[PDB]
Amino acid sequence: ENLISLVNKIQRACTALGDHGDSSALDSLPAIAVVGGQSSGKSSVLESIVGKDFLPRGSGIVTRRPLVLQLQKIDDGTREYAEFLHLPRKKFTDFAAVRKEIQDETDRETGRSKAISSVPIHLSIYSPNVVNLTLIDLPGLTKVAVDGQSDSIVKDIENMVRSYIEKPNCIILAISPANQDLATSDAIKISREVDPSGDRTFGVLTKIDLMDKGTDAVEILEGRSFKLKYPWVGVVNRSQADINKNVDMIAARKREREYFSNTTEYRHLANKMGSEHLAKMLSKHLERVIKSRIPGIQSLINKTVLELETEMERRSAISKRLELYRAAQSEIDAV
Amino acid sequence: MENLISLVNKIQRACTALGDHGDSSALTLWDSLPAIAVVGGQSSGKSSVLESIVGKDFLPRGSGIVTRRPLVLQLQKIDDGTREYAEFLHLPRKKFTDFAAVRKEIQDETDRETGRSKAISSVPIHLSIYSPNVVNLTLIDLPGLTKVAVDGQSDSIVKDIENMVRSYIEKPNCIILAISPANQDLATSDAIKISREVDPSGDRTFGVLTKIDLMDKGTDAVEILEGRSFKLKYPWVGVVNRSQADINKNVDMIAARKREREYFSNTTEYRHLANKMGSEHLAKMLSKHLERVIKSRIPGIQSLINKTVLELETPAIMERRSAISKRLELYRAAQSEIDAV
Ligand SMILES: Nc1nc2c(ncn2[C@@H]2O[C@H](COP(=O)(O)OP(=O)(O)O)[C@@H](O)[C@H]2O)c(=O)[nH]1
Ligand SMILES: Nc1nc2c(ncn2[C@@H]2O[C@H](COP(=O)(O)OP(=O)(O)O)[C@@H](O)[C@H]2O)c(=O)[nH]1
Ligand code: ALF
Ligand code: ALF
Ligand SMILES: [Mg+2]
Ligand SMILES: [Mg+2]
Ligand code: NA
Ligand code: NA
Repeated sequence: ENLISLVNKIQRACTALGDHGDSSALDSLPAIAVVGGQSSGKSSVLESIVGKDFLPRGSGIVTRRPLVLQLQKIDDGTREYAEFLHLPRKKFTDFAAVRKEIQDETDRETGRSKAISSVPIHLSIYSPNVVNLTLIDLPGLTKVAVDGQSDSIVKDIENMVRSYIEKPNCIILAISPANQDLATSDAIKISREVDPSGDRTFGVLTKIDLMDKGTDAVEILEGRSFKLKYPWVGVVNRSQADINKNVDMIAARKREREYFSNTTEYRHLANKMGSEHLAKMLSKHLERVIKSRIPGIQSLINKTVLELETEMERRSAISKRLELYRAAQSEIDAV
Repeated sequence: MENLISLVNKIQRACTALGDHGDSSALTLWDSLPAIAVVGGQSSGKSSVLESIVGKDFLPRGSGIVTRRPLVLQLQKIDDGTREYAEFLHLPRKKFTDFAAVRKEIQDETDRETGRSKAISSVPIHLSIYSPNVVNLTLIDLPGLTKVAVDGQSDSIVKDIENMVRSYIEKPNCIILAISPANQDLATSDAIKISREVDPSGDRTFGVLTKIDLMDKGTDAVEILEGRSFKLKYPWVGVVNRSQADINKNVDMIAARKREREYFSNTTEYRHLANKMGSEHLAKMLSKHLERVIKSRIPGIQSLINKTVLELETPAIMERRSAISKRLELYRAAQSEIDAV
């Protein structure tokens, strides 16, 4: 946005701004939700896509509640800020303090005896560099249960995640790590469970820098091995050591490119992965979702003509219309 | 491992048997089987652990489905027939002396019968290894559990692997080596998952934590190993098997045993744990736990001592002396395994 906001104003803001309000039903953008095993790097991937560090990452079980994020477009007031449902009248401008608030509110309802809840935390990020969009961070799938956590926890997480991911209007980010065999991927498992067609599922390969010497991801990345409707995108997020070093997101971006480029087995694929390519890819995908709608250029044509003697009338109405097409035709090859 | 379980299994039989000819007994079997199975998710390193336990390289490994069929190995100590060889049930009167080639035969026989390269089969491949140096045990290599299904695979295969593994695992005469990779979160462990199922008390289960050398920087396994993160009935044992690059350059068991013993005692978080890590330690922990099993048949000295004062109390008659000389040299042995374990 980048690409996607240009498209959005081109109607929703500036040129569907035309005459509405006579039974026009009805621009909902589908959510994007991360799924994958416990500690596959979901929170790291989601941050990267939003472009700022604001989600607790690490251990261990760290995301223990669904975190429903709504990005919100703002009257280009250079006034960027975040705000929680559970804390009205409180605005943040330091995403580290948002990150910290996410951790406290999560503790509030659980404890370091490591239980998960299904009641979401709601958070909004206001920005003129974003478009209206819900994003969803989720606790990772486990197989066991331990520390002290409930005995039921295993499928409680399985339903929580299923509860979001079921909805057809949900883009699924299936996060699988490259240091386990794909056959063992909880994320590939679940994203078949709910979206057999694999139609709204993008696959993300994390921890490529963590592979056993003698192995490499080339076969998965290059769609050789397990094949998806969309090409696998590989990422290198930052390490646990990098988390205690408080390495920042701009450093991690560089690092990530000093891997896909400086690694031999990967170089010929570099211009096609990293979190940035993934967000582009995500961008290009939802670009198609609203364009699919633009065959409402027929309801532009609805009026226009069948106005031509509706009484002069308005060469003015048929001036908006000119200017509507102006826009709904000056957004041709965005995808 | 063998050593002190052969020099106590042998310090018997030459006791119970070659003495307690109190006829009409019952009956040296059952827990003179306890099979040992490796379980865990695909490629968590089951085969590597198993051969480390046996002591010879003879099982294929990788990276991708490699093990695709149960491999039941009942190993054999010989009449000091000091000549190492093995034989596959499926091709009899065939003796192998090349172990690198026994390995080749496990794959071929797997390929021949699975059809596809990623297909599995619950038809066990029966192997025996003859070497007068290692005692009488059954070992069972098994395909790693998986979650999805890749490539040229069935579908139910997820359930087919679970079922197959579960079948050698439900039976109580079975030791589980629950094999868990350290570079994943223990909460996501398939090994631990099924082990705790078929063995809730955790009584016949050993936790093996592999791939400790692959841990992401800024994490280590000390908490798991000191028994703080997931308590088991027996201390966790960490191993470092050969990596896929080692395999590709054919690094051998001696160099991998050297490697491992250098890892633990050289990396500073593990140094304090070193000599309770390593597959050689695992094998020791295993033999000892078998020792306890047998040693738990020796309130049998009581099914002796009966034959005693019930005869120390009793033209050809007093001949006795001998069945008492023998049932007192059984004390030479069954009283020379005393402080063992
Ligand atoms: N080295 C490396 N570490 C990673 C990568 N991705 C995630 N991690 C680490 O994985 C652990 C869990 O990451 P997190 O984003 O919280 O995963 P989540 O529980 O799925 O949300 C942390 O210790 C991260 O440092 C990666 O690509 N490379
Ligand atoms: N670096 C490292 N690699 C390992 C370790 N254990 C196993 N591997 C690798 O993991 C892959 C699977 O090993 P394998 O013995 O076949 O495990 P299995 O398939 O469960 O029987 C091979 O590439 C091994 O070299 C370890 O401790 N460290
Ligand atoms: F272990 Al997490 F989100 F904290 F998968
Ligand atoms: F990954 Al395997 F036997 F090849 F568990
Ligand atoms: Mg998380
Ligand atoms: Mg195996
Ligand atoms: Na985590
Ligand atoms: Na494997």
